[PDB]
Amino acid sequence: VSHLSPVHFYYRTDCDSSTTSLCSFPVANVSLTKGGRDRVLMYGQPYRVTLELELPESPVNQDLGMFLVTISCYTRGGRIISTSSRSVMLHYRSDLLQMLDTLVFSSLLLFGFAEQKQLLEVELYADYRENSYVPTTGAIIEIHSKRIQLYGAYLRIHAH
Amino acid sequence: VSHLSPVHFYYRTDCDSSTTSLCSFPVANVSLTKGGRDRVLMYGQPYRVTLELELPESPVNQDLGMFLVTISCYTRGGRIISTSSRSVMLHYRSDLLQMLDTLVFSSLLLFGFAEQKQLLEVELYADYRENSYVPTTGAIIEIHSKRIQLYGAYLRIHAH
Amino acid sequence: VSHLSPVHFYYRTDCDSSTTSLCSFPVANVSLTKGGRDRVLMYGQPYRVTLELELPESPVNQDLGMFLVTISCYTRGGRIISTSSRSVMLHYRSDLLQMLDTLVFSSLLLFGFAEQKQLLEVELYADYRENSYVPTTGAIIEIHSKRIQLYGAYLRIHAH
Amino acid sequence: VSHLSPVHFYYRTDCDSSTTSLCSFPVANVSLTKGGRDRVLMYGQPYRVTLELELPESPVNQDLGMFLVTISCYTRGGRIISTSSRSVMLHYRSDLLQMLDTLVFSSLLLFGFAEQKQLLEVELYADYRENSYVPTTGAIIEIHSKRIQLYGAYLRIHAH
Amino acid sequence: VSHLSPVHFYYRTDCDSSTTSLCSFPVANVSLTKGGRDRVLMYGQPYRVTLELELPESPVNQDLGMFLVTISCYTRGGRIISTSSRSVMLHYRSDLLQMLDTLVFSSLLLFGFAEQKQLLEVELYADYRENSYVPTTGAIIEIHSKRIQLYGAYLRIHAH
Amino acid sequence: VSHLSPVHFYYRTDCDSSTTSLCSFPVANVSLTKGGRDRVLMYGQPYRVTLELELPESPVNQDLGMFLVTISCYTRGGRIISTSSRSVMLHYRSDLLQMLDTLVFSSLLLFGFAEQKQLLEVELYADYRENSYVPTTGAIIEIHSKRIQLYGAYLRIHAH
Amino acid sequence: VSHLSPVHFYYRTDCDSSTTSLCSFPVANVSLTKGGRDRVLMYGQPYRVTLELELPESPVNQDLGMFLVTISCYTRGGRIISTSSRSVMLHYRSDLLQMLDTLVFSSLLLFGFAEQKQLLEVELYADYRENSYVPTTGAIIEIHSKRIQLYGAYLRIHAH
Amino acid sequence: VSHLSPVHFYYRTDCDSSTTSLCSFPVANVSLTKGGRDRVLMYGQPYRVTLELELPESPVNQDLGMFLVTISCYTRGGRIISTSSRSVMLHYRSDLLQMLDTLVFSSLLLFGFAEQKQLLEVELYADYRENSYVPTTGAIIEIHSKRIQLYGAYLRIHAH
Amino acid sequence: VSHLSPVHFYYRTDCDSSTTSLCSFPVANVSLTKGGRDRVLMYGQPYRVTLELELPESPVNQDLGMFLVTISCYTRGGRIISTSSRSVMLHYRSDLLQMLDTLVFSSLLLFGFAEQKQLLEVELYADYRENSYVPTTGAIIEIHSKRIQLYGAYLRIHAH
Amino acid sequence: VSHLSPVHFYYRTDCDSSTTSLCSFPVANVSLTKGGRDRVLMYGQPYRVTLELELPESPVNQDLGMFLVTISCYTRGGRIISTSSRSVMLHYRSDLLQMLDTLVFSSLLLFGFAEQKQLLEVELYADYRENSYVPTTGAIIEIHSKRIQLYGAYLRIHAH
Amino acid sequence: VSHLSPVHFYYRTDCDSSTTSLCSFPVANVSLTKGGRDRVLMYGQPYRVTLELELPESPVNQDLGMFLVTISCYTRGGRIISTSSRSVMLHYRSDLLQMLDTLVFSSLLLFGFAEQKQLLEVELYADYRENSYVPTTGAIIEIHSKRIQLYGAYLRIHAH
Ligand SMILES: *[C@@H]1O[C@H](CO)[C@@H](O[C@@H]2O[C@H](CO)[C@@H](O)[C@H](O)[C@H]2NC(C)=O)[C@H](O)[C@H]1NC(C)=O
Ligand SMILES: *[C@@H]1O[C@H](CO)[C@@H](O[C@@H]2O[C@H](CO)[C@@H](O)[C@H](O)[C@H]2NC(C)=O)[C@H](O)[C@H]1NC(C)=O
Ligand SMILES: *[C@@H]1O[C@H](CO)[C@@H](O[C@@H]2O[C@H](CO)[C@@H](O)[C@H](O)[C@H]2NC(C)=O)[C@H](O)[C@H]1NC(C)=O
Ligand SMILES: *[C@@H]1O[C@H](CO)[C@@H](O[C@@H]2O[C@H](CO)[C@@H](O)[C@H](O)[C@H]2NC(C)=O)[C@H](O)[C@H]1NC(C)=O
Ligand SMILES: *[C@@H]1O[C@H](CO)[C@@H](O[C@@H]2O[C@H](CO)[C@@H](O)[C@H](O)[C@H]2NC(C)=O)[C@H](O)[C@H]1NC(C)=O
Ligand SMILES: *[C@@H]1O[C@H](CO)[C@@H](O[C@@H]2O[C@H](CO)[C@@H](O)[C@H](O)[C@H]2NC(C)=O)[C@H](O)[C@H]1NC(C)=O
Ligand SMILES: *[C@@H]1O[C@H](CO)[C@@H](O[C@@H]2O[C@H](CO)[C@@H](O)[C@H](O)[C@H]2NC(C)=O)[C@H](O)[C@H]1NC(C)=O
Ligand SMILES: *[C@@H]1O[C@H](CO)[C@@H](O[C@@H]2O[C@H](CO)[C@@H](O)[C@H](O)[C@H]2NC(C)=O)[C@H](O)[C@H]1NC(C)=O
Ligand SMILES: *[C@@H]1O[C@H](CO)[C@@H](O[C@@H]2O[C@H](CO)[C@@H](O)[C@H](O)[C@H]2NC(C)=O)[C@H](O)[C@H]1NC(C)=O
Ligand SMILES: *[C@@H]1O[C@H](CO)[C@@H](O[C@@H]2O[C@H](CO)[C@@H](O)[C@H](O)[C@H]2NC(C)=O)[C@H](O)[C@H]1NC(C)=O
Repeated sequence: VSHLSPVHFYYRTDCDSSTTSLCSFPVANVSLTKGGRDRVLMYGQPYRVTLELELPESPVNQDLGMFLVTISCYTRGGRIISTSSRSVMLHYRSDLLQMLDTLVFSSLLLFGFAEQKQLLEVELYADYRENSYVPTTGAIIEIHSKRIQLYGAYLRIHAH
Repeated sequence: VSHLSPVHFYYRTDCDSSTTSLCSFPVANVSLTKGGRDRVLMYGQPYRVTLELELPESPVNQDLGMFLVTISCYTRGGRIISTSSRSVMLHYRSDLLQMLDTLVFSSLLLFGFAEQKQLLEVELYADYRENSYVPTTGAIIEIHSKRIQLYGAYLRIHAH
Repeated sequence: VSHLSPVHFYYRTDCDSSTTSLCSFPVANVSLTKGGRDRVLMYGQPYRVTLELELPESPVNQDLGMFLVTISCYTRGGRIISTSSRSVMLHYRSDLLQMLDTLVFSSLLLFGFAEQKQLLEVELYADYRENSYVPTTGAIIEIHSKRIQLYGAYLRIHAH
Repeated sequence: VSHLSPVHFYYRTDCDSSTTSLCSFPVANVSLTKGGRDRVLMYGQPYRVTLELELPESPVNQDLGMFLVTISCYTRGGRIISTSSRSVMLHYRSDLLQMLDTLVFSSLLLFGFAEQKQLLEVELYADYRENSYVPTTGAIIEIHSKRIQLYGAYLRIHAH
Repeated sequence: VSHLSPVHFYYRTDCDSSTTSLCSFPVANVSLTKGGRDRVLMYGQPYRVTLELELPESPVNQDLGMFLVTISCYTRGGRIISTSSRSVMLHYRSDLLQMLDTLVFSSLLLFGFAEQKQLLEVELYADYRENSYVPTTGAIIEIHSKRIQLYGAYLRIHAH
Repeated sequence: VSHLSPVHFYYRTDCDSSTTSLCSFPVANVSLTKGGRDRVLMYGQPYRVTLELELPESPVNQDLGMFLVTISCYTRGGRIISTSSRSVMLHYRSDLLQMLDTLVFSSLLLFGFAEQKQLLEVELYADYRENSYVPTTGAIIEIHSKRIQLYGAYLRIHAH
Repeated sequence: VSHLSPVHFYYRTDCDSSTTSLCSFPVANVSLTKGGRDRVLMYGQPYRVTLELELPESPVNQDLGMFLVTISCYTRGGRIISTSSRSVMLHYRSDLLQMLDTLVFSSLLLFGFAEQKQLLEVELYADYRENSYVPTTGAIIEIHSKRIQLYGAYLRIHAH
Repeated sequence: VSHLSPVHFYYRTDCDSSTTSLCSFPVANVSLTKGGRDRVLMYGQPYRVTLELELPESPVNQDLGMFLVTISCYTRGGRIISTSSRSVMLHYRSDLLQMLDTLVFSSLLLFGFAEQKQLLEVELYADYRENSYVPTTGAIIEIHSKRIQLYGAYLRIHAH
Repeated sequence: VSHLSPVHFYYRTDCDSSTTSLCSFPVANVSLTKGGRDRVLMYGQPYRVTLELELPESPVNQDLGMFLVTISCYTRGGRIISTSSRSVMLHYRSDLLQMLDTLVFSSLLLFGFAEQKQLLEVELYADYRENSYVPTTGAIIEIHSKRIQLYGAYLRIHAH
Repeated sequence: VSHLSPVHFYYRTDCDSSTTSLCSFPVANVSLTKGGRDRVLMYGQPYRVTLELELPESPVNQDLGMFLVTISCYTRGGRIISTSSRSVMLHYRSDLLQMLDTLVFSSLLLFGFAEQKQLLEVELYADYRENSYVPTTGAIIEIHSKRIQLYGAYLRIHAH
Repeated sequence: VSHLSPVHFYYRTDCDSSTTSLCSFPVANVSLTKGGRDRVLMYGQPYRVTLELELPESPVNQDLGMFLVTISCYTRGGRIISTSSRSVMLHYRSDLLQMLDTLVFSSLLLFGFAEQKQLLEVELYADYRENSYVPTTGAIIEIHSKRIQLYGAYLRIHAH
């Protein structure tokens, strides 16, 4: 099986008034290993995490070329065990094809069904292991772009 | 059951004349635990608060990418017991689809029925508890964007 | 029953020539408790005041995002007894829907019937009381925006 | 009955060449209590003055948001007895409705009948009295906007 | 009966080259009490002078909002006996109505009949008297706007 | 009878290169009292001079609002006997009416007949006399605008 | 009879590179009294010279408002006997009439016949005499505008 | 046979907020010679590596003219054995042909099939050898353009 | 008879890079009196030289208003015998007539026949003589405009 | 026979971020005389090398007027034996003809066949010889333009 | 007979990055008198060289007004024997005629036949001789414009 867990971002906005950009890089503590012993296995069949990220097709969202989502797993304390990084790219469409998309699919979009989202999927620990039997408590995921608009984020951990 | 309570914002505007933006971050004391003992339970079935927020599709409102709504529960005095934060995103639509929306639904919008609102819903204490039996008097909710246009706000506290 | 009373604004304009904005915040002494003893009751059924405010759909009027209307009740002298504040928002419409509004309703608007007004209503003492039996003489209502265009204002005090 | 009296404005224009604006605030001595004893009564049925003001729909006239017309009644010498103030607003119309107005009513406007005026009416001593039996000689009415275009002005004093 | 008399303006233009404006305020000595004793009567039926002024609808002429025409009557020497002042306003029309005016009335305007003039009429001594039996020789009429285009001017003195 | 006489202007152009304007005010000595005794009479029936001036409808010519044509009659030497001044105005037409004028009258204008001139006529010694029997030799006529385009000028002296 | 003589202009262009304008005023020695005694008569029937000048309707040529062509007759040496001056004006046409001119007359202009010239004619010694019997050798004609485009020039001397 | 291996880029973004460009050159450690002895052969049939690179037709992506992808093979430690370099060019199309491409292929692109990618292929060790029998552990591939948008990258090693 | 001779221009271009203009005035030694005694006659029937100049209707070529072509005949050494000067003007056409010219004559211009040239002809020694019997070797012709585009030039010497 | 050999360019890009241009001139070592004795002959039938260069019709590529491709043959060491240079020009087309090209050939271009390339061919050793019997190892070819977009390059050496 | 010989230009481009212009004047050594005695004759029938130059109709090519191609023949060493110079002009066409040219001839231009070239021909030694019997080795031809786009150049030497 494979249980997900929601990701909730935050960022400070201590600084002054901007135009549209944020003030810092959006980080997120995700949490895992809840009160029951149902977590990443001791030496299980190896894991394939994917950060199922969500994006709308804003014009602003469209401009940003690439942004790398990193990760770091912590164990007990401020104790990193493994890091990674994956660049990712918002999946491009032309302008004429967006006009034909919002004109052909005008029957679905005007009634709630399958709204204009473009949900990504970026795997970043293909064949993950948990060595030396120190338990992985959670992760600190972090995207490095001050100008990004995203609804929410899921984190699939998955077996094989 | 689940009773709501209205949220009334305020902000200072002590400063000089702006273009369209506000002068500070819109905060709000909500109030709870009224004269009858009908409040957040002692150790009840756990709570799921949602801040049902209201937004119109202004152009100005549309530009702002993300804004994080925070919360802080106070007990007796200036005594925080729990905080949180959720980023949230105004739900995007394209311009051609807005033209088709205000052209197809021209029979409903010109007669009061289901006007151009885009009411959000952002849960921020999924499975809330009230530990150590100090009573929660109310909350101080606060959105961190000086440029935001919103009608009103409800605060569902809800059981399971 | 429920008697209203008209509100007449004023503001100084001592300063130099502006473009369109005013010179100070529009305040207004409303007056109550006239020569007969027909005023806010001693311990009556509690009151629900609404400041029925009037606005035209100017472009200028449309730009302003939010503005908070405050209130302060005075008793005898410069003696405040209760204050409040409510932010309020001019009720948004798109531009294409305004073109369809002034095109579909061209039979009513060209003959005086139901002209292009957008009268607000903002309650600000839902369940008002008059405690310690000091009489409320009137109110000082005040909107905090130097750039606002409004015809007039009524003040419903209402029973239950 | 109710007799009116015409109002004739003046203002100095001592200053240099402007673009379109005036040089000072348009004041006007109106005059009353003529050679026969037909004036504001001693203790009559109380009065309701209205300053029936006249305005054309210039673009320039349209921009100005609000302007407060004041008043001051003088008795014998430079002796004020009563003052007031009323803000007033030029009654708004959209641009598309002005095009439909000057297109639908093209049969009346091209032959003199009911030309493009927008005559206001602003009451400013609803239930006026004349106390202590010092006679009111006239009034000094005054509008506080250097940029205003108006044909003429009548001053209804009216009984009940 | 009522005899008129033509008014001939002048102004200095001593100053340097302007764009379109004049150099000073257009004044005019009108003259009266010619070689026969046919002038303003000793104690006649009282007079109502009107300065029938002439204006074309030039764009430059159209911009100017208000201008006050004054007057001063002289007796024998530089001896004023009476002054006045009346603001006056060029009678407004919209642009679409000017297009319909020069399109509908294309049969009259292209053959000399009733050309595009907009002759004003501004009364400024309604019920004029000539007291103390010092004879009024003439008048010095004067309009206070450096940017005005006008053909000519008549001065009706009229009986009752 | 009434004999005319042509007027020939001149002006210096000593100064540097301009855009379109002239360098000084266009003056003109006209001449009269030729070798035969046929001139302004001794005490004749009084005269009415008109300076029949000629103007084309150039855009540059059209902008100029008013210009005053003066006059001065000289007798023997540099000896003025009488002066005057008349403001005058180029007779206005709109742009749409000029398009209809050059479109409707396209049969006359393309073959020489009645070309696009706008000849003025400005009387400036209505009931002229020649007192003290010093003979009037001629006149010095002069228009005060550095930016004016005119073909020629006739000077009617006329009897009654 | 009446013999003409061609006029050939020249001007220095010593100065630096301009945009379109010339460098000095175009002067021209014309020459007369050739090897046979056929010149301006001793006391002949008086002469009427006209400088038949030639102009194309270039836009640059069209802008220039007025320009005065002068003249000076020389006798033997640098010895002026008579001068004059005539202002002259390029004969105006509108733009719509130029479009109709080059559209209606498209059959003549595309085959050489009567090309787009606008030849002037300006008389400048109407009733010329040759007094004191000093012979007039020729003339120095001169137009005072640095920005003028002209093909050629004839000089009619003519009898009566 | 021929096994591929995925390439994952990274780059620092330590620097401040840019417009669209990156902060450094995108490098990538690829890895090879896994836990089984299936790697580049000792003296095998020689190899032909191709870096199958992926690009979308973004306007930003389209501007960049050429960019050289380099390579360096490392053995054991920071020990380069072989380098290369190949310039490469995004395969050009005109704008009218892109409009015809997204109009003709509108049936395939609106349903997921064969989306607007332009996957390159650039061979850079045509006839590769592994001399002196020091094993090649992996490669450090690197493209030298700070402004490039690319999804992913495969690295074919291939036999003959 | 009348023999021509080709003219070959030159000019230095020593100076730096310009936009379109040349660097000096285009001069040309033409040559005459070849090895046979066939040149300008001793006292022949007098000559009429014309410099048949060639011009294309380039926009740049079209702007230049006038340019004077001079001449100087040399005899033996640097020995001028006669000079002249003629201003000349490129023969004007309007823009609408150029569109009708290149549209009506589209059958001739697209096949080589009578291409868009505008060959001038400017006579500059009408009735030329060769006095004192010093032989004229050739001429130095010279046009004074740094911005001129011309193909070639012929020089007709012609008898009568 | 005639064997070709591929050319692989490189250039440094050490410098900072440009707009579109490169950082240095694109040079290339080509290599020849491989492990078998099949190279440029001792005294063979003479050679005709052509550098078959490849170019796309970018707008950017189109602007560059001329660029000279040079060459230098090296023998053993840094030892040049022969150099050359040929300017070359991208083969021009108009814009309307490019629109007709990508519209008429829309059946071939949308399916891979004969894509929008413009492959040049520039011979630069027509009748090449290899004198003094020092062997030519290869060549260093080099194009001198920092702003050029090219896919690849072949180098035909060819016999006769 | 008449043999030609190809001309190969070169120019330095040592200087920095330009926009489109070159860095120096394009010179070219042409070469003649090859290994067989077939060159310019001793005293042959005289020669007529033409430099058949090649030009495309770029917009850039079109702007340049005139450019002079020079020549210099060298004999043995740096020893000039004869020089010349001819200005030349790119043969003008209008823009509307270029649109009709690339529209009418769309059948020839889209298939390779007679592409958009405008090959010049400029003779520069009409009746060339080779005096004093020093042999002419070749020529150094040179065009003086830094902004010129040309494919190639032939040099006809021709007999009579
Ligand atoms: C993000 O990670 C965790 C989970 O939210 C938190 O870190 C805590 O750090 C202390 C440090 O001594 C340790 O007890 C644990 O690592 C965490 N606490 C608990 C109770 O698990 C914190 O929210 C964030 N940490 C950082 C470093 O940002
Ligand atoms: C928002 O929260 C409450 C409710 O409106 C108010 O805070 C009061 O703070 C005093 C401090 O001693 C305490 O008595 C209670 O916490 C509150 N008073 C009552 C009567 O409950 C106040 O309006 C706001 N407080 C802050 C800190 O902003
Ligand atoms: C607005 O409120 C009242 C009503 O118009 C006025 O205030 C007066 O203040 C004096 C101060 O001593 C007191 O007698 C009463 O409070 C008011 N007077 C009366 C007769 O009721 C005044 O107009 C305004 N006051 C302020 C403070 O702005
Ligand atoms: C406006 O009001 C009146 C009426 O026009 C005038 O004021 C006069 O002031 C003197 C001062 O002593 C008094 O006699 C009366 O108040 C007025 N005169 C008469 C004859 O009634 C004057 O025109 C204006 N006054 C001011 C102050 O502006
Ligand atoms: C314009 O007026 C006259 C006519 O052209 C000229 O003035 C002359 O002035 C002298 C001065 O003594 C007098 O003899 C006459 O007034 C005029 N001369 C003759 C012969 O009549 C002159 O052209 C101009 N005068 C001025 C002052 O501008
Ligand atoms: C223009 O006028 C004449 C004719 O072209 C020339 O002037 C000569 O001036 C000398 C001066 O002593 C006199 O002999 C004659 O007036 C003229 N010469 C002859 C032979 O007639 C000259 O070309 C020009 N003069 C000026 C002053 O510009
Ligand atoms: C990229 O290459 C390798 C593989 O990711 C890593 O380099 C390591 O460098 C150390 C240096 O002593 C050596 O042990 C090996 O070369 C590599 N380590 C292992 C375990 O193989 C590193 O990630 C990157 N190296 C550089 C220089 O960027
Ligand atoms: C233009 O004119 C001639 C012909 O091309 C040349 O001038 C030579 O000048 C010398 C000076 O002593 C004289 O022998 C002759 O006038 C000319 N030479 C011959 C052989 O005729 C020269 O090309 C040019 N001259 C100038 C002054 O520009
Ligand atoms: C380009 O040319 C060659 C071939 O790639 C290389 O030059 C080497 O230079 C050394 C110098 O002593 C000599 O051994 C040979 O000329 C070349 N080496 C071999 C093994 O042939 C080098 O790549 C480049 N050279 C230059 C000068 O850029
Ligand atoms: C252009 O002309 C020739 C041919 O290409 C070359 O000039 C050489 O100059 C030397 C100088 O002593 C002489 O031997 C000959 O004039 C030429 N050499 C040979 C072998 O003929 C050179 O290429 C160029 N010369 C100049 C001056 O640019």
